[PDB]
Amino acid sequence: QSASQFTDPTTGFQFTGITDPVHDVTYGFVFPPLATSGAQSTEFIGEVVAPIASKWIGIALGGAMNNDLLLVAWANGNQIVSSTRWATGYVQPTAYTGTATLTTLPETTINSTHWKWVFRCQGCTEWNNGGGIDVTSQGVLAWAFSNVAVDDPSDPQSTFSEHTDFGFFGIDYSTAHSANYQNYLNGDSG
Amino acid sequence: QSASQFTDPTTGFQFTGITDPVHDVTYGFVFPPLATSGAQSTEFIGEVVAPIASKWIGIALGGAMNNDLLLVAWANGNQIVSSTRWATGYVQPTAYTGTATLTTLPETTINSTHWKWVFRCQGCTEWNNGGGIDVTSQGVLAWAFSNVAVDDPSDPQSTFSEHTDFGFFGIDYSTAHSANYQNYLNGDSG
Ligand code: HEM
Ligand code: HEM
Ligand SMILES: *[C@@H]1O[C@H](CO)[C@@H](O[C@@H]2O[C@H](CO)[C@@H](O[C@@H]3O[C@H](CO)[C@@H](O)[C@H](O)[C@@H]3O)[C@H](O)[C@H]2NC(C)=O)[C@H](O)[C@H]1NC(C)=O
Ligand SMILES: *[C@@H]1O[C@H](CO)[C@@H](O[C@@H]2O[C@H](CO)[C@@H](O[C@@H]3O[C@H](CO)[C@@H](O)[C@H](O)[C@@H]3O)[C@H](O)[C@H]2NC(C)=O)[C@H](O)[C@H]1NC(C)=O
Repeated sequence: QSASQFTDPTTGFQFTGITDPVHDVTYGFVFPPLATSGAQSTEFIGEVVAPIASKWIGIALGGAMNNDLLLVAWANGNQIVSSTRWATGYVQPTAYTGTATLTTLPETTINSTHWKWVFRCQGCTEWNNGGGIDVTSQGVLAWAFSNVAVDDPSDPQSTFSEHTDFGFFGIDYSTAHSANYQNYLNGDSG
Repeated sequence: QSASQFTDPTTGFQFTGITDPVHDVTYGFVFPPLATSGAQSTEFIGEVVAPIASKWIGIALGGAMNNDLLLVAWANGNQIVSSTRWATGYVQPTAYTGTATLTTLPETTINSTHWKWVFRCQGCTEWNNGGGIDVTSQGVLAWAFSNVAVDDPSDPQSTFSEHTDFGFFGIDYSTAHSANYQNYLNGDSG
């Protein structure tokens, strides 16, 4: 599949991403402006908009299960529970030990039909194994879905069973940056 | 997703198609030589290679559930049961009302881990509503998966419940034609 540009109609945040038509989950990503001098930013903002039947969602930021930073999240009542994880060998991903801070942003909304997780991921483009993503280039992201609850919903490091579905999409990171990024951080669409 | 060319590692048949990594089902298509002085053939040869947990598989020849020719198949014991179907509004597809002949080819196998349906589909590129596919250009195919048995597996027109997954892939039909098509019909890889 291929990502495209879209706007969140309630927040006005502009993302790059996709909606999976099977589970009707939307994945969106937006990056701070590219730099002219120096290193690129290592953070981005993302969103997951999922029907409540979605019991947990994962994002594989290198587009594969193993050897890349994983984001996992689920609704626990009126709360989003989330973590950064890492996997080797196709087994239960465990707590990431690198430098990454996953922040739930105030736009996050949970209602009777959907959970909408809006997050900031600082340090998430470069991982402690030396890999990461090139925000000037084209790459692949992947998502993982389950309709079965995690083993302990109040624990961010809960174990859980393998996803019931997973999928991929191409993304042109060079067109995924926004001049309004800082405004998103202040809760402004611009 | 995107189709590519591949070779059946048992028969040597060359197909165009994909392997869905989630359910590990391979979908393959091959067409007769392109004509330039006549209208195109309306038939093709296809294959479904599916792990036994796949209780039914559908192929949507126009890339969508409704108003296009669908192919549905499942293993019942040591035999493949299959049908041509049609749907008008996201409900149980029923028997196609046009002229189309689905023939199981002898390369078809069923064993303990997989069922492999190799078939001939005559009258399958042009449909009795005036629609169809253009085998000289680019199009989209779709598939449907379920891991729940059909209601009555010995009946080709059995009802069943909605797929648990579905997906799409782009296919360049202009690249999917083969000089070996007639050989395939005779059971030869050529
Ligand atoms: C105990 C939990 C998990 C188990 C046992 C597990 C197991 C597996 C297995 C066996 C596969 C191969 C499937 C195939 O190709 O047929 C796979 C694929 C994959 N998994 Fe998981 N998984 C789990 C959690 C996760 C998480 C939480 C994520 C993302 C945050 C994820 C992302 C993926 C992706 C993207 C693939 C396909 C690409 C690749 O093969 O790496 N998995 N997983
Ligand atoms: C009793 C059986 C079936 C029911 C109730 C049914 C129902 C549905 C529904 C409700 C959707 C929309 C899902 C969404 O977008 O969230 C859908 C999509 C789809 N269905 Fe089915 N389905 C069934 C059988 C089949 C079969 C046999 C095929 C293929 C031979 C098929 C192919 C598709 C495809 C490819 C899509 C996605 C594209 C589209 O929206 O047209 N369906 N189906
Ligand atoms: C729970 O939250 C979800 C996600 O925010 C709500 O679905 C979203 O509802 C908005 C309506 O504010 C939809 O936005 C668009 O609104 C315009 C109105 O001009 C309309 O023209 C568009 O067709 C579209 O509806 C948005 O599409 C929709 N998103 C999804 C994924 O369904 C949902 O309504 C909330 N549920 C409750 C009970 O409040
Ligand atoms: C049950 O049916 C399945 C599906 O046809 C069989 O799996 C397939 O078996 C072939 C034969 O060994 C596999 O071989 C491949 O062979 C080529 C030819 O040299 C080789 O280059 C490839 O690297 C590969 O090893 C084929 O991959 C495999 N396909 C799938 C989807 O599993 C299975 O062997 C059958 N079981 C029995 C007991 O007959």
